[PDB]
Amino acid sequence: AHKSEVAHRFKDLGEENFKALVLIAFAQYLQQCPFEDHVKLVNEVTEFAKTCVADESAENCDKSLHTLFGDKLCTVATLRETYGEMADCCAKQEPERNECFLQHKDDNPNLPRLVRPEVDVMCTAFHDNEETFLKKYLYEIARRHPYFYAPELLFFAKRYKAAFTECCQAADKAACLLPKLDELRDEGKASSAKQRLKCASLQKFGERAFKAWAVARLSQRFPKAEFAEVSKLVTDLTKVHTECCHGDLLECADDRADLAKYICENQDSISSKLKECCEKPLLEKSHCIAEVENDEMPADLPSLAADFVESKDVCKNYAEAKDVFLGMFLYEYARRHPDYSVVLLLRLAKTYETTLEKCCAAADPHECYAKVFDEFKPLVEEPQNLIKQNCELFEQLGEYKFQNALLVRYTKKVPQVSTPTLVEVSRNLGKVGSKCCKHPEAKRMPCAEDYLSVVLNQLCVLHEKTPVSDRVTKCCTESLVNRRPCFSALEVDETYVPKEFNAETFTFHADICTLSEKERQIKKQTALVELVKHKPKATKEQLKAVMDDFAAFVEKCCKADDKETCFAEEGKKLVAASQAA
Repeated sequence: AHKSEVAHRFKDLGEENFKALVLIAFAQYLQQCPFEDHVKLVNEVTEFAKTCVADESAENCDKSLHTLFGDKLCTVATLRETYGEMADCCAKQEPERNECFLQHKDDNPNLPRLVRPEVDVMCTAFHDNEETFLKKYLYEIARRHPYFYAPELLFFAKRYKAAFTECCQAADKAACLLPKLDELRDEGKASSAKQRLKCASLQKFGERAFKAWAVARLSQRFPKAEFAEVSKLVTDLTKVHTECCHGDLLECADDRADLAKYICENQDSISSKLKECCEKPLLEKSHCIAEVENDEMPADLPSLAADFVESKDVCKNYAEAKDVFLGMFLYEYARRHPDYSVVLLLRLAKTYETTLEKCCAAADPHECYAKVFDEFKPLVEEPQNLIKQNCELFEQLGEYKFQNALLVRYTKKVPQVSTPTLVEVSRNLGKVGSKCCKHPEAKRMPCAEDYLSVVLNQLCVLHEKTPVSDRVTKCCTESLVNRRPCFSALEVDETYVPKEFNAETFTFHADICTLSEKERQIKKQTALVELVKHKPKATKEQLKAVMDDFAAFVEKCCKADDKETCFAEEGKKLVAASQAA
C-alpha cells in the first residue's frame, strides 16, 4: 500500500497499463533512445515490480518509483557519450536529476516524419505481432509529444488496436486506414495541443491560475452542483494535472481513475448528463468525464446584484478569505453564464478583484463598487465583435484565403518570428474559424476563444526556446488570459527593417507538382510570408493580386511539359513583381 509504492501502483493499475505507462514515460524523458532499449528497460522495470509485489521485503522496493526510474534512465543513452548536457545532470542526485530531466524536454525535436507504410504490409505486422506494433505506436506518438496526456494515449492505442483487429482482414483494408487513422491522428494532435496548454499554464503561472481555470470550466459544465462539490472536483483535477505535468505518470493515471470512479458514483449531486456513459470501461469513461457536454442551469437563480455589492461587509468577507470569496464569485458567475469563454470569465473575475482592492478602504466603499457590474460591458463586447467580424471575413472568403489573410495580418504584427512557425500558427488560426464558426450566435465564443488561446500558446511556446522578437515574449510572459488581447491589439510593426531580396527562395520547381495539395499550399504560404517580410508596407490588395497570379501560373505551367519555359516565365514574373512591389 503506502509502503513500496511500486507495488501499490502495480495492484491499482494492472500489468498492461503499468507497462504501457512505463514505456510512455521512458519515451517522453528520452526522445532519441532506440525502441529496443526502451522495450528492454520496460521489461526490466516490470520484472522488478513483479518481484516487489511478490515479496514486499526487498530493500530496493522501499525506494520511491521516481528514483528507480531515474536510475534506470542513467544506464543507457544518458551517460553513453551522447546527450552531453544530459550526462552532466545524470551524474546529479534526486530531486535535481528529475528537474534536469523535466527542463530538458524538446517540444519540436529534429525527427523524421512518419513514413506510413503501405496498408497491407503495415497491418500484416499487426497480424503477425500485435503487441510489438502497439508498443511501437505508443513509442512513436510519445516521442513527438513529450507533454501528451498518458491516459488519453492509452485510449488512443486501445482504439487503434480495435480498428486493426476489426478491419485489417474484413474487406477493403484502405477503407479503414484512410479515414479512421486520419481521424485518430487529428484527435491526437488536438489533445496534445490542449494538454500542452494545461501543462504550460500550470508550470508558468503556478497552481492558482490552474485552480481558477478548473473552477470556471467545472462550474460551466456542472451548474447544478454545490460549491463544495465543485471545489472537491477542482482539487482532484488540479492534483491529477500537477502529477501528469510533473513527470509522474502512474500515480497520475491512478488518481484519474479514482476521480472518474468518484464522479460516476456521485452523479446524483453533480449533473444529469453523466448517466449516458458511466456504464463502459475505465478509459472511455474517463474520456466522457473530461469531455461531457454542459448541463442546464438551475431555474431562476439570483441576480448577483445583492450578494456581492449590496452587502455592507462585502470586503470584510473578502479580507476574511480572499481566495474563498473570489472562488465563490467565479463559480457563481460561470454558473450563470455558460456561453462565456473560460478565459473571459477569468478576466472578469480579475477585474472584479482589482476594483474591489482599489476601493474598499476609501471613505465610501459602496460609492466605488456599486457600478462594478457596468465595467463588464466592453470586456464581453470586444471578443463578441471580433469573432463576429472574423466569421464575416471567413464565410465569404474560404478556408485557404482565410489562411492567407490571417498570415498577412500576423506577419505584419510580428515580422521577427520565423517563417515556418508563423506559417503553422496562421494555419491553425484559420482552422479555428474553419472548425467552429458554423455554430449559432450562442456557442461560437467558447470554442473560438479557447482554440485561439490554444494556438497562441503554441506560438508562445515555440518562440520561447529561441526568443527573437521584443513583443511576442514580452506579453506571452505577461498574463495567461491576456494573450489574445495582445495579438488582437498589436499595432503594425514599423520598427522592423525591410529584409534583403533572394530570388532563390521565391523560385519554384517540379516539386510543387509532385507534392500533394497540403504541401503546395504550405510552400505558397511560405512564399507569401517571405514576400510580406520583404515589403511590409505593401497594401493588402497588392498581396491578394500577387498571390492570385501566383496561383495562376503555378496551375498553368505545372501540368505542361518543357518545364524550362515555366521557370523562365516565373523568373520574369518575379522580376516584374519586384519592380511593382
